[PDB]
Amino acid sequence: XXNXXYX
Ligand SMILES: *[C@@H]1O[C@H](CO)[C@@H](O)[C@H](O)[C@H]1O[C@H]1C[C@](C)(N)[C@H](O)[C@H](C)O1
Ligand SMILES: [Cl-]
Repeated sequence: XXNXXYX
């Protein structure tokens, strides 16, 4: 991924 979250 690379982005983060949290969803
Ligand atoms: C998400 O990124 C932050 C900042 O770099 C780290 O401090 C954190 O430890 C990291 O969270 C981990 C734990 C989690 C949420 N279970 C996932 O595995 C993520 C990808 O990594
Ligand atoms: Cl991500």
